[PDB]
This record gives sequence, structure tokens and C-alpha cells, in this order.
Amino acid sequence: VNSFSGYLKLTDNVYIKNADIVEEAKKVKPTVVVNAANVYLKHGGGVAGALNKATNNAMQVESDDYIATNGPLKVGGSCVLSGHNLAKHCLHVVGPNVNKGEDIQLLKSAYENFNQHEVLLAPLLSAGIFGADPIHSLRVCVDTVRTNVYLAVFDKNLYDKLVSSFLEMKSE
Ligand SMILES: Nc1ncnc2c1ncn2[C@@H]1O[C@H](COP(=O)(O)OP(=O)(O)OC[C@H]2O[C@@H](O)[C@H](O)[C@@H]2O)[C@@H](O)[C@H]1O
Repeated sequence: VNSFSGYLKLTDNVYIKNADIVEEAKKVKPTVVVNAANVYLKHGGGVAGALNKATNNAMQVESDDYIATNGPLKVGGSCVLSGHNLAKHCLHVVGPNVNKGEDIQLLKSAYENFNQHEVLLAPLLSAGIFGADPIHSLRVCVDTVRTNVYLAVFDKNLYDKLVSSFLEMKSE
């Protein structure tokens, strides 16, 4: 498990790779794969749909059951559910939907959830359907997460831009 390979080390604990998170999970067999969720755990586009489809919809059914008994998450909150065939666990984390005006500062709260796990395979929260700047999401990740986070960025152009922008933010 957790056999990550081919990552660029950004900081002592943050790593990045140009890869699809679903194919990484199959290769790596992680203890925790992170889902970029919404508060009702209705898995639409982006990472949530890809993960769910790879579980043959098991993750959506499990999520419906979780909501029925526990109610919705808060923005910036999380829950641990099964990883099914992709990982031991899936950490469903709700970043702010800044397309809908939600507080971008809640992205720190979202990434703080990573600190409850030794090692995680993760995407950049809020940077897709939720419309946050991917560079900003990476900055919050680097400044917030103290545990080992392996980030999967599937788009090669975005990967290159993120590395490049990281170098500027780091050299000040
Ligand atoms: N298969 C993938 N592999 C790696 N990265 C991916 C993949 N799919 C998307 N990404 C990237 O991961 C980042 C996160 O984007 P989203 O998955 O859209 O997550 P988010 O912006 O937080 O929006 C969450 C919302 O989208 C719905 O899927 C979900 O149900 C929730 O309502 C983006 O940079 C996005 O381009």
C-alpha cells in the first residue's frame, strides 16, 4: 500500500504528479484517497464522478446511506467512508464553492482535514467545478497540510503551470 512513484517533491510533505487520480489509486493502493465533495455527497463531475464510476456506483450508494443517517456535511468538513476497490478509505472533503460565493477561507478548513491522516492521495480541492484558482488551492495545501500529501493533477498543461507558479510563490 502507499507505493507512490514518480512524484515531484514540492516541500518536505507535499508531492505532485501529472496523473489521473483514479489510475494512481489503482497503481498505488493508498490507505486514503481524497474526494473533492459537496455537502450532500452527490458525486457529479470532476474527481467525485470519476472515483464513483470506478467503484461501479458503490460510492454514491454508500454516500446516500451516510447522508440518510448523518445529514449533510458542512463546508470545510469531511467524513471517512470506504475506499471500495480504489483505496482502504475515501476521505470526502468539501471545499468552498466559490462559484456560488462561499467563503474561500474555508479551503484552509478543508485541507486541515488532511492532517488527520498519515498519507493521502488527493486532488486540488475547489479548483474545478467549484471554481477556485488551482494555484491558490495549491498554496493553501502547502501552507496547511503537515502530513504526506500526494497530489494528482491529470492535465499536463495545468501541472506545468502549477509547478511554475509554485516556484515564484516560493522564491517570493
Ligand atoms: N480524474 C482526475 N484526476 C485528477 N485530477 C482531476 C480529475 N478530475 C478533475 N481533476 C482535478 O481535480 C481538481 C478538483 O476539481 P473537482 O473535481 O471539480 O473538485 P471541486 O472543484 O472541489 O468541485 C467539487 C464538485 O464537483 C463535483 O464533482 C462534486 O460532486 C462536487 O459537487 C481540478 O483541478 C480538477 O481539474
